[PDB]
Amino acid sequence: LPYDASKWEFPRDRLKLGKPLGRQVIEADAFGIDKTATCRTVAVKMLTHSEHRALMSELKILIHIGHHLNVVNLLGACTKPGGPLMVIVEFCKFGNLSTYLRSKRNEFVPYDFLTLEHLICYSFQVAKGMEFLASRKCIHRDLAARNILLSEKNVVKICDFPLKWMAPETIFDRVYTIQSDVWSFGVLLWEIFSLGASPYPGVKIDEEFCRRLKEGTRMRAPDYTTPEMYQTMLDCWHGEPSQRPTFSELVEHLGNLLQAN
Ligand SMILES: CCS(=O)(=O)c1ccc(OC)c(Nc2ncc(-c3cccc(-c4ccccn4)c3)o2)c1
Repeated sequence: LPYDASKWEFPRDRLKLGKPLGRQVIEADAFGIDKTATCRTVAVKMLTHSEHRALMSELKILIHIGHHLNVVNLLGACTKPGGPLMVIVEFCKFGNLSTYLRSKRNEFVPYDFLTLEHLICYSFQVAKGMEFLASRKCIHRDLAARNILLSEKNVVKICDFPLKWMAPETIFDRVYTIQSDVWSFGVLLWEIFSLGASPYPGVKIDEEFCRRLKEGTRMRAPDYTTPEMYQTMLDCWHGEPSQRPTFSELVEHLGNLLQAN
């Protein structure tokens, strides 16, 4: 796929590497990455042919997908010979949503505390992010609170780059579709309104779990849910993928719940 260096290429000498974020992804300070005379903290993914290929692929897909507030956006890349391949994306200061919500378990009240407004807001933003990804004809496949990051001003962003999150048709037919992401989104909702719990608490994930799931067994309401939010989870977990809401419908609906809240 093409790479427009004019548009995306960023000088390696304007990146100052910092602390690692994981397995390599590092914090860095980038000067002028948005064309203003500012220093900004960014996240850098860096590096076999196989692996060079995988990272370039990721870069070209981020370019193909393009920009939305509720995804972790591409900012630039260092691809020119004479240094490591580096893919530069937005840095999300508060880390992943699951770990963050767990840390606020004692700092939550329904109405620096989290509130229902915050949880419904995060839910709404992820749905908008997914509506966007669907319109670019993407499928996420691993839509989970650990893959949502929290940035400043309560902006949440989907990482675009586990049987407990999988739709029944995905387990039983290896099917990943956008409607199977809607199922996962329901599990993500549960994660939000449990403030970062693991889904299916105490339940062993075996052939019996899968059986009960195909049969219609579902998680009970999590501790901090509204009844409207639990109903939405049940809707996302419809056994017939075509009877699940679409992401556009979830955006409209969560927007109404948010606006009403
Ligand atoms: C790396 C684990 S994390 O996603 O929870 C995380 C932890 C701390 C963070 O900041 C203090 C962030 N912030 C962040 N901004 C961007 C990214 C990012 C971008 C691409 C890949 C990864 C990554 C690296 C290793 C494992 C999972 N994701 C993170 O992480 C994320």
